Amino acid sequence: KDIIELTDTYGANNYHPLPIVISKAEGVWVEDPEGNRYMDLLSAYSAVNQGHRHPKIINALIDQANRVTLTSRAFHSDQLGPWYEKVAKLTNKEMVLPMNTGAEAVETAIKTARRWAYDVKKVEANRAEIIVCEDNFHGRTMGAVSMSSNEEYKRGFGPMLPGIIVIPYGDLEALKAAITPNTAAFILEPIQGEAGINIPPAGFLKEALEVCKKENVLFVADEIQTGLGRTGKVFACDWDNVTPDMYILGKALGGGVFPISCAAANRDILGVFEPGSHGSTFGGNPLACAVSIAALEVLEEEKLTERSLQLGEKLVGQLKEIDNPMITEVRGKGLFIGIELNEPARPYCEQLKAAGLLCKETHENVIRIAPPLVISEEDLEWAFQKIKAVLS
Amino acid sequence: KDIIELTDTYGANNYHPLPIVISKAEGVWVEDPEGNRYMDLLSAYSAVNQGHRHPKIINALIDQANRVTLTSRAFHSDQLGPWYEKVAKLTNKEMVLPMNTGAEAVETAIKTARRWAYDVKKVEANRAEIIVCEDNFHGRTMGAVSMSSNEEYKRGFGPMLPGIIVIPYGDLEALKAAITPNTAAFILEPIQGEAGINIPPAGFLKEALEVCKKENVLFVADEIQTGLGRTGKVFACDWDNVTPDMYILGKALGGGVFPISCAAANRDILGVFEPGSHGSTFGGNPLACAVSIAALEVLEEEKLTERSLQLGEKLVGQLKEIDNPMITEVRGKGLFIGIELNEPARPYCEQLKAAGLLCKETHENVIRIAPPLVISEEDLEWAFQKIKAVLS
Repeated sequence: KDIIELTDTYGANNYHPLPIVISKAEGVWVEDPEGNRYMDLLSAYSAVNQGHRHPKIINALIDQANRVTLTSRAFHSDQLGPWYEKVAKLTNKEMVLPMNTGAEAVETAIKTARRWAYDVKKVEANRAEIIVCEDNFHGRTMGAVSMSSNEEYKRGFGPMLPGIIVIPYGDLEALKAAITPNTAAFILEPIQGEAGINIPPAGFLKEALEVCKKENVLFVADEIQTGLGRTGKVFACDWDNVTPDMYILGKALGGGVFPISCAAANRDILGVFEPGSHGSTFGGNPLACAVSIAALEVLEEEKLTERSLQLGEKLVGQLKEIDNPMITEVRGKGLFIGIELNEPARPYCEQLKAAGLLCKETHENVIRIAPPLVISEEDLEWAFQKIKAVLS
Repeated sequence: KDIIELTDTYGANNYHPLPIVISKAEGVWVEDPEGNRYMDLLSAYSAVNQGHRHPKIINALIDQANRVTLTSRAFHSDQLGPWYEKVAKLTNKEMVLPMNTGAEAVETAIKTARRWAYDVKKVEANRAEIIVCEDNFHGRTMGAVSMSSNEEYKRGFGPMLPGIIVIPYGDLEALKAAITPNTAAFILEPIQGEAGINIPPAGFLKEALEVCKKENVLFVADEIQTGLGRTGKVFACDWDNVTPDMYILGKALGGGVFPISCAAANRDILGVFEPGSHGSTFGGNPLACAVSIAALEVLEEEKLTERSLQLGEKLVGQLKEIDNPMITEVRGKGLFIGIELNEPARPYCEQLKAAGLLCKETHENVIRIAPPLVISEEDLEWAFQKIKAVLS
């Protein structure tokens, strides 16, 4: 409408979003000022796994906002405790450290990994190393961005943060070689998101962990995108039956209603933080907690993890039928799916918009398919057919 | 009410909070499970300038929570535009770049300064420098933490981000000496919060700004805590009639209801960012925007800036009547006040809790006094009497 001109007037150009304006949203559907409905196949990059404005989650926001929304970390809220306990049980880890955004939580992992390496592993001072994977995405803060293997995210941002090593994704021998006695941690996505939903070979996560165990290196899993039922299991590590040394959670942790993230690990790792060493102003505020608790209850109570598992499977099977040379591969776990093409994907993304489906290309060749895990069978079937009309 | 037993079990040790639990907050008053009411003289570290749960801000939370809360930055929202505009008009700057937390907005500033130093100033590649001040608090993320002059926030956190230089605070000469042709920016708090509410000499900011203009160095003011009426003026720079090359805002920008922050500068500075170079999932979401817009409307409509200026001057005057050699100085602007002692301040903070006032000392010997800007004259008078009983 005129919202775009107004945005272009005072708006920093760090983004170049589609000319579409969303003014309403519920479940998997979104609406513009004119009233055109679209189905969300992006799930806000997996933040709205419970659908847009889930009533139980919205009512949580509304209820906590009637009590208190911000107690400085100087004092206790009456929601942080319960939230800790719910996340601690879900991750089967001893302590939980709340932050606001994914990057913050990743940054927290950087700090946690390093001090552990020094205080506990007794690695040479200032000599700690962190293995990361190529084509990863962990955030935009200086610590996180220093990890990217995309020089566009790193161009002219001054001296980057030292002590980072990058290896090919899904490569066990690369990992083995990169490890030195100064290696603090190995941080990777169970499934690389922005990299094109590329799934590592089967059991790799179980093999990667065993390597890190032997070398006394922390195995840190970034599940901000893949965690919480997205991939058909509570965590994407569950596919290889792996319990990582530290979970990093975010996005869907707050149902897309409130930004809340966290690092979860046992007291031998997190315990390295003494009072005053780390934190933030909003991290673990009662509004985020109450909303997160509700978002996690929706997950289990409505069995969205299993709902994702089964429907995701069905759709991948339905998609693998579409006969065309253009389609290099259909891959995915649960409702975390990607379609790779030997052509660019943007044109077909435009064709899908015109039909009422919203999704965004990552890596050009691949089309994202990540609807809310609450999506009905009918709506999923209606979606499959629109995709078939365009890709056939 | 033993919520703490629950927090200790699964909680990380980066915070050692007072044993008190807040289950309800409204205006300047907070309340524990038992029913005991306290006055918040901390304002959640200056985030609830508008008081706890201001009805018009909670009202904006609900209205927007019935439309849409998270649209990926892959699409427009109908709240971002109007918010940009309201912040551009307030800062009198050409473009705005939204984030979620202060640390994020600072990290954004870091990336901006460097890219501008390379792209515009044409400094030598990967040799860009940034000047900061001793005892600064700019955040917890790796970039912000790298700026700290406190070794406890930096202990065992691996190789720190290079390209950061530290000078004394309020030292015009130090600044002059520290600037080289590779210096990108100079980032400072118009008043250092955590360092003990220490104000720089009068006109120091105006002089520093000039030193910066003549050296083509960005004058970046971190107003995350001092900004938005806290110090009796819309911005703390306004005391020296200074317009910085860039503002960094946060905390109260969202009225303590939703974490939102931003970097404000003209296009010759933020124009540096082309699409895809920066961003964040929740940064600039419609929910934070709707809430921030209400937060700013409350500030001006209720004239909290002036209400802070007048009550702040009155209180400082009153506190200076208290005769005790213990008191080294009483200093402040608006309601951003600190009382320095020659003894440790913690004991007197405890006495105050028992008197119904909540604050936390900083720099050991400084008692923070910073109640919400909505505090009524009566309640401020009552507060003074309690403080007088403790410090006399």
